[PDB]
Amino acid sequence: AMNVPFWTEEHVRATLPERDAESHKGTYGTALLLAGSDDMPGAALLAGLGAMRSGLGKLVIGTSENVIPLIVPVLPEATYWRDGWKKAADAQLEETYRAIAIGPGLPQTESVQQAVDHVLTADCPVILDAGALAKRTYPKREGPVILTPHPGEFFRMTGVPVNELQKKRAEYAKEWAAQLQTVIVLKGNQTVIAFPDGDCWLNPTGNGALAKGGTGDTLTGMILGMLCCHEDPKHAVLNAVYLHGACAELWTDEHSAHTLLAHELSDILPRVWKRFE
Amino acid sequence: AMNVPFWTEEHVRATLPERDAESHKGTYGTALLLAGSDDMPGAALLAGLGAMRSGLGKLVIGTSENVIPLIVPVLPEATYWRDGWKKAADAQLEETYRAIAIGPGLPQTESVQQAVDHVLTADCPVILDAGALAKRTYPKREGPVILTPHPGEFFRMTGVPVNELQKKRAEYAKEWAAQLQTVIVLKGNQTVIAFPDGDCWLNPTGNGALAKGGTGDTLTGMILGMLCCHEDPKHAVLNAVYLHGACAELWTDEHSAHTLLAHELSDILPRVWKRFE
Amino acid sequence: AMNVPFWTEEHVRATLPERDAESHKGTYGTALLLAGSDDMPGAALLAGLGAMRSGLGKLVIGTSENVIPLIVPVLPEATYWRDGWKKAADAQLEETYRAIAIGPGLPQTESVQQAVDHVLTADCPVILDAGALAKRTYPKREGPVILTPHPGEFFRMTGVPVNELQKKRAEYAKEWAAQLQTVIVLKGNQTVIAFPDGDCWLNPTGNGALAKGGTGDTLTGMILGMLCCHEDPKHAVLNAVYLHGACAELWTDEHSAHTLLAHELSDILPRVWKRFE
Amino acid sequence: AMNVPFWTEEHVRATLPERDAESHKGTYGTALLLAGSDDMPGAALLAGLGAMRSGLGKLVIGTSENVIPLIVPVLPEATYWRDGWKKAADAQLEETYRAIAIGPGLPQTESVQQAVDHVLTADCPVILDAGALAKRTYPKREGPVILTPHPGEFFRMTGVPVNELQKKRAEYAKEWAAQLQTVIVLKGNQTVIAFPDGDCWLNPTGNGALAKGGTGDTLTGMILGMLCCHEDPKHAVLNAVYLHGACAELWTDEHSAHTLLAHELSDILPRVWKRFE
Ligand SMILES: [Mg+2]
Ligand SMILES: [Mg+2]
Ligand SMILES: [Mg+2]
Ligand SMILES: [Mg+2]
Repeated sequence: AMNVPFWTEEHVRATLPERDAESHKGTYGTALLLAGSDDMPGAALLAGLGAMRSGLGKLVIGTSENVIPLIVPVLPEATYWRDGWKKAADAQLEETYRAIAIGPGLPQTESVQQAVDHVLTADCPVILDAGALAKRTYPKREGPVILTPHPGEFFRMTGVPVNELQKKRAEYAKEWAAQLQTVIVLKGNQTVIAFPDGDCWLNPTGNGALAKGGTGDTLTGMILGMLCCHEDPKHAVLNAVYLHGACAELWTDEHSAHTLLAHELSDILPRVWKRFE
Repeated sequence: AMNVPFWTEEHVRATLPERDAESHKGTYGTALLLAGSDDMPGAALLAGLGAMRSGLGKLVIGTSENVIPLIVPVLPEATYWRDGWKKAADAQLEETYRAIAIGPGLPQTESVQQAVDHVLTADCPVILDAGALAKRTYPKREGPVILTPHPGEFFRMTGVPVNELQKKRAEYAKEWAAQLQTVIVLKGNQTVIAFPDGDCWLNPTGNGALAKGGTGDTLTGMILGMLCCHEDPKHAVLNAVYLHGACAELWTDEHSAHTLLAHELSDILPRVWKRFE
Repeated sequence: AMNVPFWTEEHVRATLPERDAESHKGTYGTALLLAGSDDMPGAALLAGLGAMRSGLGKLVIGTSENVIPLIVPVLPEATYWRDGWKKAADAQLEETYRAIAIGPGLPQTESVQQAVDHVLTADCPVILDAGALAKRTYPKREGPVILTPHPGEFFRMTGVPVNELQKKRAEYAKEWAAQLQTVIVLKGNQTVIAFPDGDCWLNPTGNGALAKGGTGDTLTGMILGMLCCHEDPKHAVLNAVYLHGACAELWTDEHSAHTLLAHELSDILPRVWKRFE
Repeated sequence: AMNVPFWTEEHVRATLPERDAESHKGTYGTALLLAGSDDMPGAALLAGLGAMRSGLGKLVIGTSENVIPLIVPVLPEATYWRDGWKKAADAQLEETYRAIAIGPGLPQTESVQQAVDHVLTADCPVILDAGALAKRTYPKREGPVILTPHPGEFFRMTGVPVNELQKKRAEYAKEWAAQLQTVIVLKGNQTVIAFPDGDCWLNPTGNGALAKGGTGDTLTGMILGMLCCHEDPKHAVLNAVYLHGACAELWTDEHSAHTLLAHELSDILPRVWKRFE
């Protein structure tokens, strides 16, 4: 009813970055991923793979010590900050990162919020997902804050019940992005990308193959990596959400939508991204 | 001699569910898999992969603590109930599941039967396989109980010797499904699917590539996932058994039947399922 | 100079077994693999994959406790006898196996020889490889003993120096198979398969892609599995050696011979075996 | 400005080795890889895969004890020297190796330099990378020393700031290869391969897909393996750098350059190498 525009293929093609011959990994930046706990380990692998697939230069995974050995054989290109998400509860980060994500596979605790508060004093874009999503406010800072809730997490954040939210998704997402002064990626069919400056878009890609555990962890990583290779973080978010959906669409050409596993979205992205170049 | 009908391709096509665009993982439900022990760990990975491939929304694996790290790198989309199958011996489940499977890679012990008794107080379909199969009776409850014995396990359950069973497979399977008031999937060439209401079918798919360790663990998971995406649990069982066999048939087109590994059935299912859509 | 015949494609085609529809995993038997130590773990994975790919019904891997978790994610279809190769030093096996292999990734110790002595009291074919190969004699027993030395191991076994061996490979292999009353698979280009009854063949397949660590561990497993699905153990050995080589030849059609990894031979076998059916 | 020639396809084709039918793994030699620490484990897997893909006969990985289990499931063909890189700080090597690499995933410490000093008393080519790169001099010895710095590591080695280095890359690389009497592979677009005898080449292959963590670890392993199968170590270095780049070029034919993971370069090398045969 607000006639929110779709972020279309033309917009993706016009905004995806080049990876020029005169580049080194420093050009594409170091991301930090604060994810994975002994109790929810897989989220770190999913987000890690998403991030490294998505154009960053280096990835540091601040996961629980016992999760590290589960990532290495699948993603030997990542490096680690041992118990990083826990350590971040106690002190500001000393290292400079191009972008930070926090939350996948983390519990919904006060200590995770202390880590969030410390990460927000860095000067870079920050993504909050999953256990890092809470009812709270955000400090004025350098760099966007990007929240990636599903409708239940949106309810947790705002008190808008899911059954009311789903009637006016873009209207609520826009209202709350403005109130919180954060980007809100409100997941679902026609995911809403609402910006604090009032810009808002709908995502046209994806299908029900995505309605399964782990696909949002993969998306968080994709956003994290795209923030490292796009100069404009708005375009990084929009392109990540778009390409994530497009990977599910490629899957369903020859595979049943009931059968996708989230990690495969990362495996598909190389060929899908090429098509938009 | 009872002229039991085959569950044919036409029946599969008519009964497989859609995965609509307006869906979220909640629509497709959360399964619980109680499987894998330090001594038989692989069954949990096989059943877990089968289940997540088969249309569920979320999977919780209640496996032994030491088995968790063996699953994560292969199936990072699963989450865990640490020592769940052991914990279930002591108390009713507090969480609501769309469907439950118990037994793959579990020992044939009294404690496993205590877990079975507790799981049966939930209101959902329950599958019993492998170490959860015993000579016993079943309480009247909400939701079907689905037993998946090979002939040796059927003997354990009923006292019908294997050499007598194999002469009259459907007759015995039907008699015992009625007596126990459980679904019985009696494995073998022309697997029998006998329902407590007296309906009975034969499975027409599969071949000797399936006669190797682990393929039944994969089937248990497939049934578990299909119970989450079919409204009619009878159709979930029949389609799982059918599609499982059809994956072996696709394998033998270009691969020797001596060489299949069970996990590959899960890897094949995406393309096989698409063909029946 | 002895004009030893090649075991040709025609012989392979004529002797490979069917996997009929009326089969269960019991038909194809349970193999035991005693392999892998904390210090040489990979051999157990290589031999395990080879064996399960090669037509057995079930595989029990008696490996060191710390090696088990390294196998599971890659070969979840195997089951385990925890510290089996060590336990076998102390007592006769209580379980019946269709075939047994011992040695890959095991140290060349007296305790490994005690395990060999205990395994030889079983009534089944037994393969000795790697650390199980020693200068020794063999008891009269039911079932063939199959030794799989490379030339250096042959020297260890017999005192024939490698430089003399390599001049008269089939003559030495035949002489020693007769003296020991064991099958000897003497590895190398034109691997020699010498039988204690004086039959002897050369293998015509393979290439230098096989001249890299691990390819013999894969072969041991292939022999183990083929012993489970062939009625004639002589044919199992000959076909395993043949098909192993044929997998390397398929690799070199589109890949450099310098670049093969042994586990890939197992991955290739499904398609190669189909061609000989 | 020095008109440094490219090491071209013609030069690669003319210098790559055969793998003849009359070969055994001994012909192709045993490499030692001293890499991977609890804090940087992935480098050992990347370099290990690179090395085993690159024509060696055997690989021993002297990595930290806790890293071993992370390598095995992916590279079961490798064997181990438990805590080898640490042990090498204390004593000369007792075993003979065809080639040695040290440094990927190792900290920049004095103990790593003690290991380097001990490895240099062996008579074989030695590669120093990553944490093994330091400001130092090198003893006259049998066998080349090959340093593989990125520009920041070159600065660490020489005191030439990166912004000055990048203006005159070949001039600085040549000057320092001569001064140190080491081979210097100075990474970047148009990687420089400078020899202590004053020969110098530019690498013409590669693209920005390589500007991501781990691709240099993969290169170190590729050089290590190629040193084992080339008689001329100069040609081994040049061909490794060339083929490494060529793998990235093959990737970008159908995949976005933003999306490559380093381990995939190893997976691509089999087909790329075949093309140059
Ligand atoms: Mg989520
Ligand atoms: Mg079973
Ligand atoms: Mg051997
Ligand atoms: Mg480096």
